[PDB]
Amino acid sequence: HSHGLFKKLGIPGPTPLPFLGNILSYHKGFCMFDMECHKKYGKVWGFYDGQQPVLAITDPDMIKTVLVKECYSVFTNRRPFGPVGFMKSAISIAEDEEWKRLRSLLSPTFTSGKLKEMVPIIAQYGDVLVRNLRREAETGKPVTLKDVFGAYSMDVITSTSFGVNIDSLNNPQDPFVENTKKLLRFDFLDPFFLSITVFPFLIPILEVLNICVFPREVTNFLRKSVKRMKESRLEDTQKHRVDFLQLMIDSQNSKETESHKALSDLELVAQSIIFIFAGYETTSSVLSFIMYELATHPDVQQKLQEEIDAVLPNKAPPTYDTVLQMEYLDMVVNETLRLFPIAMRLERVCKKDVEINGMFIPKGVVVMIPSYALHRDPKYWTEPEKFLPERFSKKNKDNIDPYIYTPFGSGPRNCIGMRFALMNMKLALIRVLQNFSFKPCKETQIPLKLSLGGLLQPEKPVVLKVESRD
Ligand code: HEM
Ligand SMILES: CC(C)(C)C(=O)Nc1cc(C(F)(F)F)ccc1-n1ccnc1
Repeated sequence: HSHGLFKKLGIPGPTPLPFLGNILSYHKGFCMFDMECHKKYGKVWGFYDGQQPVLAITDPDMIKTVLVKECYSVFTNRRPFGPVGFMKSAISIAEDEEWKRLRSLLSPTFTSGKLKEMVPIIAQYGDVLVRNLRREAETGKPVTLKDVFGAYSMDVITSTSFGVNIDSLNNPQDPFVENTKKLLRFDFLDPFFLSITVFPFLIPILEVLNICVFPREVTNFLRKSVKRMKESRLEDTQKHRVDFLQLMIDSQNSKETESHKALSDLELVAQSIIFIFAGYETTSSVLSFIMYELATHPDVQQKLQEEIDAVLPNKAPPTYDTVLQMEYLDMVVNETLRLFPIAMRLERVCKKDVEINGMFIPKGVVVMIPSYALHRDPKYWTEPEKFLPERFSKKNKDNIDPYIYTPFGSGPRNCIGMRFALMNMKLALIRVLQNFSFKPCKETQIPLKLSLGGLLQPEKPVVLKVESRD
């Protein structure tokens, strides 16, 4: 049907099969498929997710035109991916004027001033993470990275979102923990999402049956939990709060909002759920990738510890202002996010026929930016498969195009939790690297292989040795 669009436009790409399209080439994952297409078809190519045409662009000026210049007019929304129910109101999934209103109401929640008031909360569980790591390091047994960092990530979320203080690693069956730990990333290559891709006409059938990709038992638990909190926080009003929930509760009074608009009780819960979803498995994945590189590159881990002890002597606790002063820490995070951009791709839907930078894009075509393929392009990065934090030093960081290196996207629809996630991971790294040093063991995959699913995660869970400093 549509499997002749890119042929008439003179656009190269893999030859699509009927019904399926190009989904069969996903057997090596999204990342490998983008790398192969880039090497075989050049600067632009086209493929099909079932019937949906997708045009991949690599020109930085063209990427800027899609993500920045033509955002509000042409490339405003992301691709609909399945039955979302009321989670259609999540700012990541929202569309058109609905997204712009949510982006206006939610942007003051993520200012650097509001984050600084959240720093003492995040640093508290950095000390909790250390204590839980001291107990495991004294056993001498190797530590699974996803477990200790998923627990830290969960501790920060429950406290920064709703002011609920739990030690997730040691209280694993708290009803608040047991449900929030079910908010796992979406494997768009699993049997269900592949079937939704081949049968996109079945999505309206699943929506009327109230079938949601998010667990309905988990969403109901949070909708009732937020309701009880909003009622309870109306009594204990004199306690000044700083968590994400109260910033959204206060923003529900349009008379005190800079946008002169108000948040819905339905929308507020939707963002609270998507904030947990966006921060839980993502923060632990990046922190695990970082610690793998530091352990497999002891010179980088030592130099990072030397900078930390220089900025924070005598195991001084990390603060907001001191984390910004650590540049090699910023270079370790940035270089890891280059090798592992967990978003893999950036997508926008074309709302109307447009010709940008000398190329005609039809209406309804999903324009995709291959972040993983561009982060490892040997044209822009020398020895791209190597972990070299010096690429982001103050000397060479100016040679980095903001549209080739897009770990948090770009434009008005960039990651709204970029500064928070950067501050959260850095606070964890400082406390962890102050007290510990991470070494490989025989059960560590020294040549790290990545999973072939739809998630940018290690094939085998990263496991390392923890040894106490002094
Ligand atoms: C280190 C972890 C994270 C990474 C690598 C990351 C990366 C990204 C990327 C690549 C996008 C797509 C932007 C684009 O389309 O241009 C995005 C969107 C988004 N992220 Fe994150 N993100 C992270 C953590 C978080 C956290 C913790 C939150 C919680 C507040 C969050 C909230 C969002 C939201 C709300 C959007 C969509 C905003 C929009 O629709 O305008 N992210 N993120
Ligand atoms: C695995 C990864 C990183 C690709 C992902 O989980 N992305 C994502 C998807 C959705 C949605 F599909 F449900 F719509 C909402 C929010 C986020 N997100 C996470 C961090 N920053 C934004």
